[PDB]
Amino acid sequence: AFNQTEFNKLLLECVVKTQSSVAKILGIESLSPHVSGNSKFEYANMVEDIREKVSSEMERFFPKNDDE
Amino acid sequence: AFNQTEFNKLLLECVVKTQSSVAKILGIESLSPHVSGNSKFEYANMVEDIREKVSSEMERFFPKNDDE
Amino acid sequence: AFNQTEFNKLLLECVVKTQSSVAKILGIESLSPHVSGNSKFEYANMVEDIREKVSSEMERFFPKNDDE
Amino acid sequence: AFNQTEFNKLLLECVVKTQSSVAKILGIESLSPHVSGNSKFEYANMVEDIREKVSSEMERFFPKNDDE
Repeated sequence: AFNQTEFNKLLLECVVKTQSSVAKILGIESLSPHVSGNSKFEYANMVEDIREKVSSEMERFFPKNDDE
Repeated sequence: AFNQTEFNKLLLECVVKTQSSVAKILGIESLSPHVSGNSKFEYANMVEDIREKVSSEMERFFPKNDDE
Repeated sequence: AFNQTEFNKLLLECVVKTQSSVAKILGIESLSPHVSGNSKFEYANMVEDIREKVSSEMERFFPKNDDE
Repeated sequence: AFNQTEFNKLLLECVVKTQSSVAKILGIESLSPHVSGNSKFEYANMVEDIREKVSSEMERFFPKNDDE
């Protein structure tokens, strides 16, 4: 008897907790002295790149237009 | 013949292992000298912020009250 | 028409890639000078703790005994 | 009334955002001075190892040959 609900609860807790934690690790890493002056790892540049990636995948699976 | 059970096993192993690993990486990063004195990255502050985020998403999908 | 197969493919690629990457980040972070001599972040200690966590969750959902 | 669609949306946003963020954290960590000259953590070596892992799991669940 596979408990899909409990599996979903664990899955969600893990992925939400991981994303919230990784967002902080990304900010801390952006402040590291060995990437100062490296445009690729400037925090605003990273956030924009991540935003574009997430938005494009979301648009593939959950398009704003439900009748393309 | 898609093996949903084996897919679920891989998914769970990955997300649980990742979350357990990320929790440790977060602790190590909190101790980094370049974020000393930065309240945003103080470990207790980060943990509270993460806790609030996880709790709010869990309450959206798995509310304590099953008859709202 | 929700493409569950393509969604599953993206989900798996992401979680497997993330776990493989996080395993390396964990190793690099274990070598950081600010956690030298901190038993909590000694690599073998971290790996054992992670292993116990993953094993216990896997045993909850996919027990070795299929007739408890 | 469990909203599978909204759950899927949150799951996808989290895993895609996490993977995009972790890919950047991996690059920053590869540049860390304490792993200079350590072949295990050379960036190209890490990327190849990750690629092999992702490819093998993808081939297990979504084989290029649909009639083995």
